[PDB]
Amino acid sequence: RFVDDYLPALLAQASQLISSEFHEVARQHGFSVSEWRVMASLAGSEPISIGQLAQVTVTKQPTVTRLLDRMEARGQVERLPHITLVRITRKGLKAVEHLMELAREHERRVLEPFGLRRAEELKQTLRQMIDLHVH
Amino acid sequence: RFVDDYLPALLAQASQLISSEFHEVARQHGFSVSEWRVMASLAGSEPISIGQLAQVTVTKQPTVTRLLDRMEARGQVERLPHITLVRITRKGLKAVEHLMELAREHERRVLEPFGLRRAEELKQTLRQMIDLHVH
Repeated sequence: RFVDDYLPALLAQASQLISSEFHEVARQHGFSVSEWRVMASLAGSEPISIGQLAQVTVTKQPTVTRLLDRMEARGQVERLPHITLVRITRKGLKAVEHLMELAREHERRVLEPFGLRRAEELKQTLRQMIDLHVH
Repeated sequence: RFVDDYLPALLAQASQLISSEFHEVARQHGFSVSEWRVMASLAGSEPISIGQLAQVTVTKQPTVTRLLDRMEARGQVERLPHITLVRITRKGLKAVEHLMELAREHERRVLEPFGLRRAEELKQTLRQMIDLHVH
């Protein structure tokens, strides 16, 4: 069966299933998926471009700009001139800190059956693939 | 930086980047993304339920049903009673065979820098994660 071992389908299914688990927690804590992805991607980071944010949040850039309009209105992020850069504010960081701890706990549960060796191998392969395929 | 090693973000980015590469080929060959995912998921398979198809194609079930309405109108798939089952027709298989070969070639290019050992480890870990997290 073609799809059983086809890499793009395997990545798409694993990503959907694991993300959907944590997105439920995010909503129970008052976050939309896109709001969570933006705040998680900006936490602890220097200001990054809107295009970089769109890539790491796997969201199209026009959608991201519209998201940032409302999140900046709420004081959770700030856009700045360098190309537009964007950063999380202290308000946004404090809003998402607890959720980030829950996200780390969920990740630890997802990876514990695989062991540290296989978990680190997976993360390294994924990071290498991203860095090879990003534009 | 939280997101740099956060598994759901790594899976989401790797999946988006690799899928987007092949989706371009699919469209240049006259397929929409959803049409390609359905035909690729049914190729060489026994009839599966609509819910199973929705899971493997990472598409919501109502969207899948509407997709199958039009694909069945075009004679590319067939729905059957067991719960509704669905299968690819000979017409659909012949329509997608060449694209499937191109998909295998693209996958081989994506995985060749990693070597057979790391490629097989990645596919095994992804398959295990899917089977643990599917509902």
